[PDB]
Parts: sequence; structure tokens; C-alpha cells
Amino acid sequence: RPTFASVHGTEVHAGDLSLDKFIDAATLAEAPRLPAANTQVRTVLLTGATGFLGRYLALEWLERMDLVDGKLICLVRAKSDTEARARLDKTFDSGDPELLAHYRALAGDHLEVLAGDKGEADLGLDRQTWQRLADTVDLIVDPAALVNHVLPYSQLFGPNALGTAELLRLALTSKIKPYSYTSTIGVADQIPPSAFTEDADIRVISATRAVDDSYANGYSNSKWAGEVLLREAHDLCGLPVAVFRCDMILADTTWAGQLNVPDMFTRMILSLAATGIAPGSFYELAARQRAHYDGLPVEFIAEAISTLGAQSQDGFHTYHVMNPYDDGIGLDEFVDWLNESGCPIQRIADYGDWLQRFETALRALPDRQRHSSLLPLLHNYRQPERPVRGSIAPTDRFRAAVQEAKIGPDKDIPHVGAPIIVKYVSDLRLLGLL
Ligand SMILES: NC(=O)c1ccc[n+]([C@@H]2O[C@H](COP(=O)([O-])OP(=O)(O)OC[C@H]3O[C@@H](n4cnc5c(N)ncnc54)[C@H](OP(=O)(O)O)[C@@H]3O)[C@@H](O)[C@H]2O)c1
Repeated sequence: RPTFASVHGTEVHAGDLSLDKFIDAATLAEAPRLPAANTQVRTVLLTGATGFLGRYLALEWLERMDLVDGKLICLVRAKSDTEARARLDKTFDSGDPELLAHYRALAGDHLEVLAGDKGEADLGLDRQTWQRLADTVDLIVDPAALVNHVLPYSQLFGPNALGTAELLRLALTSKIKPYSYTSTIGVADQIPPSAFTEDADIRVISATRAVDDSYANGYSNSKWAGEVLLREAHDLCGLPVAVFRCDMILADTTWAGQLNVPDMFTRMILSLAATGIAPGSFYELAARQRAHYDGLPVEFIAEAISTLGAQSQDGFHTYHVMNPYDDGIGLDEFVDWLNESGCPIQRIADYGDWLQRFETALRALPDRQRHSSLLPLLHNYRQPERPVRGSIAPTDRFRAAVQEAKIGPDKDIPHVGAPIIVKYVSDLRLLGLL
């Protein structure tokens, strides 16, 4: 198997990630001469459907396949196909009867679940099944990743970089398949701000990257590696690619009991509500300064990835799925909205004093809350954040495409509002965390 050592073995280079380190010579020689998959999509392969974004993508693609009597195939980690299907059923059994009925209605005719693993040869599938996917899949939608902001690139390489290369083997066999990929705004950690754009080739703007133990270094490197591999594949055979670099993915209001419990935003809301104390400001003071939180609700993101993804046109397109507005809606407003919805929060004016008292209050929480709180991430809040008026990244290509496709209720990128924050509270209560 390809490994971090065989490919990269303190700094890594985009040039390290040639497809010949992952895929056999014959597959690569043949890829330029293969036909494209049919542009009328009737079979979709979705990874990560048990994940937070992935389950919303599963709903999108079940709905889209219902219109054309098609099939959604979900790759799910499990010891058997039976267990895999049970895991995905359980994902949609969250205390919302309408969600469960909607999923069950669509899944009966349009869902296949396969046990497998992106990091394994042939995605962990037997040769007959793998060949069937190679022959039939019209689109790959790939949000699956090990999302962990502490592990090194050496440990995330398997699921996130090699995993991309394994899906590319499938995309480059029998017929060339469009590939929709989720990356992260975090790749910008090592890129000059003026060069970090939707138009750029990631190999040009991020040719060399450092490997170290800083926050999310490994994860952001691993997501960069996927983008680089996709660029290599596009050079070889022109496969359509859509890369969606996402900001923080927020919970959304349609379905009850659907939260990304381990993510840092959920941990923050739970921690504020449970301790009842917030800082005067989460941001550097001037007075409290105008600030913007760069997050988008998941139903919007799933719809945009689906509508604007690689099946929708030819070429290689990168989109910054970010919230660009200078709207003054930041973390301090979220505290105010928590307070206004019956989750009382007292402000401690001095940030340092707040942080010390907050740590003490977190340790006093009962186990279930404490384990899902900000306690393990407090190190990241040692200094207040510098406020930004909009996003750190440009969004012109994404915003134009969202407007042109008339996506969502705003026919535009949405703003965050109080109902999003209130949904965190009502879901945390439903899940027994408040
Ligand atoms: N959430 C965010 O704020 C955020 C921000 C920027 C980018 N993103 C990107 O958005 C995508 C989805 O994020 P998420 O928050 O939905 O993550 P998540 O909830 O942790 O879901 C991860 C999914 O990937 C699957 N997976 C992990 N390793 C795998 C492997 N070796 N083989 C097959 N499947 C594997 C997981 O399966 P199990 O259920 O078996 O673990 C799960 O279904 C990721 O690509 C992430 O980098 C997310």
C-alpha cells in the first residue's frame, strides 16, 4: 500500500503527490482514452454518509435520484453490508419522525449501502463489486475524511490523501467520472492571502508546506493533498472536478436532533449554555469591536455542493463555500441570542478572568456535558480572536454560481440568524446534553 513514508518520506511538496505513487501504470496509460460517464446521472457514489455533511448530501442525492429512478450507493465503514446499512438508518433516527419517514421512503427504492473503507485497496470491496462501480458510477461525491485537528499528517494520510487516490482509481477506470470533493478553508494556513483564490491551481499557490504539531496542521495538509491529487488527475484525463473549500458547517433548522456533537462550535454553544459565563468579547477590544463569524448552515452547503458539483459542467472548479458578509454577526451576537432565547449568560468583562473561571466551571460539569464541552480545546482560546469584517477568503466564484443557480431561499449565500443558534439549544436538550 502507498504510505506517508513512501510518498513524502518537516516539509512536504505538491510534486510528491504524483499518481504513479498510488495507481498502476496501465490504469494511468489507459485513462486519457476512456469515454466520459453519461452526463445524465443515474448512479452516484457517496462517501461519508454517516458524517454530518454527508448525511445531508445523502438526502440531496436520494431526492435527485428519485426524480430519474436512479441509485445512490453509500460507502460506509462497517464489518458487514448489513451493519453498514444499520449504521446509516440510525443516522436518520434522531427524534424527528418526518426525517425518518422521508429517508425510509426514498431509501427503499434508491439506496444501496456497501461496507468499505477509502484507505483500503479497492475501497475494501471485493473485485466483482468494485468493477461494477467502475462500470456504472456516473458521479463521485466525497465528503468523507477523518476530521481531527490534533493528529499529524502522517496519521491522516491514509483516510484523507490515500483515500482520495483510491476514489480516483475508480474515477479513472472504465469511464471517467466527475468528482465533487470537500476541502477546507484551513488549507489557507500556509498560503499567502492574496494568492488564496478560487481561480488558482493549488499546486502553484501551495507548492511546499510545513509539517508540525500546530493546530490542524495535519488535517489541513491532508485536505491539501486531496486537492493536489485531483489536480494531477485532471491534468491526465480532464475529469470534471469541483473542489468546495468549506467554512464552519453549522447545524440547520429543518430536522430535529441533528448536531455535529464533537465539533468545536457545538462544544462552544454547549459550554456557554451549561456554565452560563461568556467573555466581555471573544474578540480583541478596540470597546467591543464589530466582527463576523464565517459559518454556513449545512442544508445550504449540501444543496450547493450538489447543484454546483462536478456533474454540472466540465473543467476544474474550486469554490469557497464561505460566508462573506460584513454583517456584524459574530460570536458576541451568538452569546446575546443564547441569552435572549432562555439560556442565561453572564459576561465577565476581562477575557483572562473569564478564561480562568470558564475552565473551573467546565471541570465542575457532570460527565456527559463535560466530555462534550470545550474543556479539551481550551488551549485554542488563550488569546481573544482578531475580528474580521467578512471572510478571510474571496468568494466571488461561489457567490456568482449560487446566484446564477438561484440556490436556497435567498437565491444567494445566506446569513446566519438567531434560529440557527436556537436550534443548537433545542437539539442539545433533545439529545440530553442540556
Ligand atoms: N464540519 C466542518 O465544519 C467542516 C469545515 C470544512 C471542511 N469540512 C469537510 O467536510 C467533510 C465532511 O465533514 P464532516 O464534519 O461531515 O465530518 P464527519 O461528520 O467527521 O464525517 C466524516 C465521514 O467520513 C467517513 N470516513 C472517515 N474515514 C473514512 C475511511 N477511511 N473510509 C470511509 N469513510 C471514512 C466517516 O465515517 P465514520 O462514520 O465510520 O467515521 C464519516 O462518515 C470533510 O471532508 C471535511 O474535511 C468540514
